[PDB]
Amino acid sequence: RFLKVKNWETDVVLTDTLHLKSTLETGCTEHICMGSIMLPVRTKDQLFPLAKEFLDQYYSSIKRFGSKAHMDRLEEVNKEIESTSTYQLKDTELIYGAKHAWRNASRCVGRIQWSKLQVFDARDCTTAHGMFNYICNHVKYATNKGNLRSAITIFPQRTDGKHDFRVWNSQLIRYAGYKQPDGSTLGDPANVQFTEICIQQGWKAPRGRFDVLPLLLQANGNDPELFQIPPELVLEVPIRHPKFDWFKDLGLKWYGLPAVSNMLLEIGGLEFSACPFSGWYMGTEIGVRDYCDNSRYNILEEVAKKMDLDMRKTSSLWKDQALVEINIAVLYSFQSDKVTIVDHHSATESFIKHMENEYRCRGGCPADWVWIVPPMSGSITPVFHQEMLNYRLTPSFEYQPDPWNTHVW
Amino acid sequence: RFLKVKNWETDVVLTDTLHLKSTLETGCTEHICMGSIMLPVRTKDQLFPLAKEFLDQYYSSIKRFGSKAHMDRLEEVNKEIESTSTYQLKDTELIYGAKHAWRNASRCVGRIQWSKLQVFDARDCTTAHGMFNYICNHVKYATNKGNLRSAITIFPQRTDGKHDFRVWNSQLIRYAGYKQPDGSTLGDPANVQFTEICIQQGWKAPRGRFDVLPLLLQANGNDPELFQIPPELVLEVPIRHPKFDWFKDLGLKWYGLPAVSNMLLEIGGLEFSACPFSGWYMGTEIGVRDYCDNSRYNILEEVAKKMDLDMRKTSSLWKDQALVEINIAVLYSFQSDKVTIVDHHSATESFIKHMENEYRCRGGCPADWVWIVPPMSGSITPVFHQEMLNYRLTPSFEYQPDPWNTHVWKG
Ligand code: HEM
Ligand code: HEM
Ligand SMILES: Cc1cc(N)nc(C[C@@H]2CNC[C@@H]2OCCN[C@@H]2C[C@H]2c2cccc(Cl)c2)c1
Ligand SMILES: Cc1cc(N)nc(C[C@@H]2CNC[C@@H]2OCCN[C@@H]2C[C@H]2c2cccc(Cl)c2)c1
Ligand SMILES: C[C@H](O)[C@H](O)[C@H]1CNc2nc(N)[nH]c(=O)c2N1
Ligand SMILES: C[C@H](O)[C@H](O)[C@H]1CNc2nc(N)[nH]c(=O)c2N1
Ligand SMILES: [Zn+2]
Repeated sequence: RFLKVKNWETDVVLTDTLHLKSTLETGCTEHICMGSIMLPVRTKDQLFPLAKEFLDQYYSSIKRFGSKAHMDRLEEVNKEIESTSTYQLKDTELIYGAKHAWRNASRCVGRIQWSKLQVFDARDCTTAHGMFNYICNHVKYATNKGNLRSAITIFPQRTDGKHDFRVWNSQLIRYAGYKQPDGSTLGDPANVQFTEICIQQGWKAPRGRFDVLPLLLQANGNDPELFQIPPELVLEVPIRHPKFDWFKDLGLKWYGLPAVSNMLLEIGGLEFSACPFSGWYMGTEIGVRDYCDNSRYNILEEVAKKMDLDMRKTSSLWKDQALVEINIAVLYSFQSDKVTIVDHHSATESFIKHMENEYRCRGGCPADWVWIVPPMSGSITPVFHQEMLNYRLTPSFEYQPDPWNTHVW
Repeated sequence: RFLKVKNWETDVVLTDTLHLKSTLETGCTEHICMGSIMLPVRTKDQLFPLAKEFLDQYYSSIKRFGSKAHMDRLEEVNKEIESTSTYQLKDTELIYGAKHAWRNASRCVGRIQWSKLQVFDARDCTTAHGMFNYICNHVKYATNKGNLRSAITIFPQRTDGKHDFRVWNSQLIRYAGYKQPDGSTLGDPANVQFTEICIQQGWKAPRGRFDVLPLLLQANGNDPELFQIPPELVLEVPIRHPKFDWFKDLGLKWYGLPAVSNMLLEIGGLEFSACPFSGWYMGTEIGVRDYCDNSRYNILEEVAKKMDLDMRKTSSLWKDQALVEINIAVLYSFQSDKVTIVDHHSATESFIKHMENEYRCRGGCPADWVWIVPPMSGSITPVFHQEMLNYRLTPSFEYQPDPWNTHVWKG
C-alpha cells in the first residue's frame, strides 16, 4: 500500500500514496485485469458517511480542518439528512466538488486545467425550457467566439430517482445519422438511434450529413422535450489541408465545442444526473476517431484514393499515411479559424507535467493509460512510457446508460 | 462465472470461462488497476500440485485424461519428487509446455502461430561452450536464409537456484551501445550497461553504430563466458525507402531475427531460466520503438530534417509524418530482401481471428491490451476496439531480473 510508478523513457520514479484514499471498485481482481473494459436511490445511512468524507476533504482544502466552522457544517448536514433524507451543497462546496470530479477523472488527459473551470449553478432550474436556456448560455460562454473556456452547468440533484434531470444527448453538439434504402449510413452512424428518437418526437431532419442534432431535455422525470440550439451558437469548422487543395472538396466540417452531457456528477453522496461540461478538443479525437473509425465517418479510403497511394497491400501503410494528413488538416483548420484546439503532442506533454505536480502536491494522480495514450502515434508521446495507476476517487463523473433504454413515458 | 468482452467496432460479444483456470496474481486489486505497470527454489510441498495440474492439462489435451498412462505418469512424478525434490519432463511434455506458454503469453500479438514452434531440447547441455553451439544452431535454423521459422531452445532447469543456466543478453542478437564522454551515445542506448559488461569480460568492441554484441553465457551457476556469434549467421537488412533515395544514407540497418533470451519458462512447476525463443518482427517494433523512442536510436529529427518538414511546431505533425515514412522503409527493406516481417495491420487482424477462435475452442484468450495495441496508429487497427481480459495461465513466460544484479561471482 505504497506504490511506485516509473517512466521508462526518463527513469523518473514517483510514489503514489493517494490511492489509499481510493474508495470505489475498479472491476479488477487479483486474478483478472479489466483495464480495457469500457464499462467494468441512496438511503439515509449511506448518505452521511459520503457527506462527511466530502466535507472533511473540503474543510481540509481551505485549511480549516477540525475548526468550529467545519464541525458546525457537519452538524448542519447531519440534521438536514436525518430530517429531509438528503441535503444541499453550499455554492463553495458545489464549485469545489465539480473541480475535483474533473481533477479525479482518470481518463482525462487535459486535467492540467482542472482548477480553471467555470461552474454554472443551475440547481434552481425546474423545466426543460429553462434547461435549454441554461444550455445555450453554457454553449455561448464556453465557445467565446473560438477562445474556448472550460465550463460545467449543474442541474438539480437526484431525489427519489423518479424525477431525474437528464440531457438525452451524449454531447450538446453532435451530427445526425440516418440509415438509407441504399443500406449505407448518411451522417454519423453513432447517432442513428438518437436521430430516430428525435424524429419520432417530432424533429424535422434536413435529411443531411452534418445536421446538428436537437437537444432532448428531461426535466424533473418528465417526458423529454425537443429544442434546436440556435445555429448561430454552434461554431463549426470547415476542414481543409495546408497543402492538399482537393481536401476541402471532401466537404468535411466539425463543431468546435466538445461538450459531454451524459455523465453523472457525484459530490458528497449527492447525484447530479444532468451536468453537461465542456473544454476543448485534442485534435486526434476528430481526425483519428470521428473521421477514421470504421463505424464512424470512415473516410480513410476516400482520402487515400485522392492522395494516389498504393491501396493494394496493407504494408504500404496507406492508412497510416492518410491518417496523419487528415490530422494535420484538422489541426490546421481549427488553428486558421482561431478555434482553440490542442494536438496530442502538446496535450500529453502537459499531462506529464500535471502528473508530476499532482504527485508532489497531492501524493498521486489516478490515470487510465488505455484512454490517456492517444489513438495514433502512441509511443512517440510521453504518456506511452509512463506507468499510471488507475483508481476511483470521489467527487467523480460516472457514465450513465442512455435514458431511452430506461425511461417510462 | 462468465465474463463478457465487447468489440466496439463490430458489437461482437465473447464469453470467457478460461479465466477460471487462472492461478497467479495480476498485481491489480478491487481498489487499484496496475494494467500499465511493466512489472506488477520451490519445496516438494508447492511442487507436486503444480506438477499434477500440468500433467492433468497435458493428458486432457491428448484425450487420455484418467488413462493408465496418465495415472502411471502421476505416480512416477510423485515418486521422483519425494525422492529427488524435483522431476524431469518427458520430451512430449516439454514440447506441449513450451507451446502452451506461448499460447498463454497475454502480451504477444503473434500467437495465431502458437502451435507451430520448433522446440530444441537442450536439457543435456552442461557448459557455456555447449550453450553457444546450441544457440548457433537455433539462429541458423530460425533464420533459414530469411524465411524465418519460430523456435525455442530449452536449457537445463533450475535446481537449487545456485546452478542456474542463463543467457545474460536480453535477446540473442542486439547492437552495442557506447556512452561517450560528451554524454551522447554511439549505437543503441538500451544496451549500454550490457555492452560495458561485455567489454569488461574482455570483448574487443569495434565501437560503431551497429556492432552485434557477443553472447555472454552462464552454465550451471558458473560465471558467464563470452562468445562471438559467427557473422555469416547474423542476417541483417540495410534500411532504404521506396521513394526517398537519401534514406539509405542515414546508414541504418537492423537484424532480421528477434530472439528473446531473458525470460523464464515455467512448465508444471519447473523453471527453465534459459530458454531463448524467436519468431519474426512486426515492423513497428523496429520502425516505431528501436528507431524512434527518444531513449533509443532517436532518428525522428534527422529524418524530418531531410524530409524538409515544418519542425517549428508539433502541430505540423512532423514527428508523425517522419514516423510513418520510417516504418514504410523498414517494411519495404525486409520485403525486398525476402526476410519475413509482418506489418501491424496484418498482425492485429490475424490476432483478432486468433482470439476469436480461442474463445470458441478454449473458452478464452488472456490478452494485455496495453501491449497488444501497436505503438503507432492504434485505433486504425482492430485490436484498439477490442476489450480484452488479462490473466495468468501456466505454462508461462515470466520476466526475470538481469543476472548481473543477482550473480554470485566465483572468480
Ligand atoms: C479543457 C480541455 C480538455 C481536454 C483537452 C480534455 C481531454 C480529454 C480527452 C481527449 C478525453 C477522451 C474523450 C474520449 O476519448 O471520448 C477526455 C475524457 C474525459 N474528460 Fe476531459 N478534457 C478537457 C476538459 C474536461 C473538463 C472541463 C471535464 C469536466 C469538468 C473533463 C472530464 C472528462 C471526463 C469525465 C472524461 C471521460 C469521458 C467518458 O468516460 O466518456 N474534461 N478528456
Ligand atoms: C512468430 C512471430 C511473432 C510475432 C510477430 C510476435 C509479436 C510479438 C510482439 C510485437 C511482442 C511485443 C514485443 C515487445 O514489445 O517487446 C511480443 C511479445 C511476446 N511474445 Fe511474441 N511474437 C511472435 C512469436 C513469439 C514466440 C515464438 C514466442 C515464444 C515461444 C513468443 C512469446 C512472447 C512473449 C513471452 C512476449 C512478452 C515479452 C516480454 O514480456 O518482454 N512470441 N510478441
Ligand atoms: C460506453 C462509453 C463509456 C464512457 N465512459 N464513455 C463513452 C463515450 C465514448 C468514449 N470515447 C468516445 C465516446 O465519447 C465521445 C465524446 N468525447 C468527448 C467529447 C470529447 C472531449 C474532448 C475534450 C474535452 C471534452 Cl469535455 C470532451 C462511451
Ligand atoms: C521491464 C521489462 C519487462 C518485460 N516483461 N519485458 C521487457 C523487454 C521490453 C518489452 N518491450 C521492449 C523490450 O523488449 C525488446 C524485445 N522485444 C522482442 C523482440 C520482440 C519480438 C518481436 C517478435 C517476435 C519475438 Cl519472439 C520477439 C522489459
Ligand atoms: C476496448 C478499449 O478500451 C476501447 O476501444 C477504448 C480504448 N481507448 C480509448 N481511449 C479513448 N480516449 N477513448 C475511447 O473511446 C477509447 N476506447
Ligand atoms: C508504461 C507502459 O506500460 C509501457 O511503456 C509499455 C506500454 N506498451 C508496450 N507495448 C509493447 N508491445 N512493448 C512495450 O515495451 C510496451 N511498453
Ligand atoms: Zn487491472
